[PDB]
Amino acid sequence: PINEELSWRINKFVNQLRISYSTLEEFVDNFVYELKKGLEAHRKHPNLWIPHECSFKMLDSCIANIPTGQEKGTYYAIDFGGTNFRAVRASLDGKGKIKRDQETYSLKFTGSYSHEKGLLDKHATASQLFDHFAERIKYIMGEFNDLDNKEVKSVGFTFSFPCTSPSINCSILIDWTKGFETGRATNDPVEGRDVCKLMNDAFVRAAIPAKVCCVLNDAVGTLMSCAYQKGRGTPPCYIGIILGTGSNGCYYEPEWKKYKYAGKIINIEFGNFDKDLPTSPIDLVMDWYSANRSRQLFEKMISGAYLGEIVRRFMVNVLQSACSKKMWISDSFNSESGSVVLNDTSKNFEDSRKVAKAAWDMDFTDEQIYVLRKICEAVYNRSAALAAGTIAAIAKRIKIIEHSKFTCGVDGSLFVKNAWYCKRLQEHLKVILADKAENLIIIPADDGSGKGAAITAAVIALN
Ligand SMILES: OC[C@H]1O[C@H](O)[C@H](O)[C@@H](O)[C@@H]1O
Repeated sequence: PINEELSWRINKFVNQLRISYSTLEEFVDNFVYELKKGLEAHRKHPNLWIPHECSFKMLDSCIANIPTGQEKGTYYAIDFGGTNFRAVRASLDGKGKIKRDQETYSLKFTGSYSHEKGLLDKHATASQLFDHFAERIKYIMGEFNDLDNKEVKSVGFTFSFPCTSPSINCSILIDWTKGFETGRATNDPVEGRDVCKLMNDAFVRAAIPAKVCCVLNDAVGTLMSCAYQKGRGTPPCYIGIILGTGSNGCYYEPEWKKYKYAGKIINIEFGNFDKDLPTSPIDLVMDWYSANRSRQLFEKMISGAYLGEIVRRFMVNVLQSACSKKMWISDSFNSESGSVVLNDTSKNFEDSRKVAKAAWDMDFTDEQIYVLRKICEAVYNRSAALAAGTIAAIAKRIKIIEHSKFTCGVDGSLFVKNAWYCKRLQEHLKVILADKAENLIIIPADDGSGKGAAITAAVIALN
């Protein structure tokens, strides 16, 4: 039970974050419309993204051979998913089974102090990033005695960024997202260059006996892994969703041949959606402070690289002068801390006080811990609601041609590391799909980004 001047603030600011069922429907409609415009735009100029024609990049994956579940072998993969970089080793057993061995390192915290924060810096060169990839592949390879010999090892590469892929072995970086600016201020950029080559050169510098044989977006990797692990009689995987540091999805487009595609699976790049976004003033501020102003706008509303900060800025606006100096500090509250508050089962809300004291140095009153709950609910629900609409809209585009039972695989910290979020996304998704809700099967695909690169390396072997 709370002061009235506070509650008026609570009611006002949560209302900027509400999403009614009618508007969410318009979203699904606007999304589906934007999808066809992307397909038609791709038919006209398949090699070029003309953004005024469509916010979606609708990029060809060059994948036409879906996994059969029988792909066999052991392959290395490198999973470049964003702020963290993860190197993997995976063996395939010939049935839908995967053993996986993984080592997650960080790009922000390289161990240097130049370049402000990270290998993301405009002043970091391209060569450093790809060398660091080879450096960690070297270490994982030496550990397994696979490295020392002189016969070349093939490697799958998931590059979680919008790329133009003229082939499965060719991928040109279009635009950095998720806060990266690597090479933009140097003579050695990543943007506009073949990432397959840049990596193969990183192998060459370190004498590593490896070669990248495929480059794929992390969303498509999730789909590939699901298809491989697809049980007999279990419907096929036609959608891959990543809901994590960034937010994006791939899907199976039946008209792939018609609209001049080489693969069947399209990387939508829906993070860059810009039509009728239900923005709040904090959303304008977040975009303004970004390194990619006016791009990835939808992602800046719903992605996990951004939820904690949205909560914080809303938090400051509601409690007003009761906030500690650290409450005003940018990026004091990450999205993981929001997961704790939403998924708190302690009695005295003990766990929720800890994240508040840990981030802000405030022994939260019972009043203020109530506020942190509601502000976390209002923000996170907006992400889940729009995310469900996104899935449904993708489902509607497929079902327009192909209506049946099929499954959609979901990956990323926001979905597998947050029970509350996973509940809301599925709840909203059940509402939008209406009667057909039973037709879409949501299945978690943990580490689909990393497995899928390896499975793709296998399918190349199979031809
Ligand atoms: O990390 C998941 C998503 O985040 C960003 O939007 C990337 O541009 C996109 O390629 C990726 O699929």
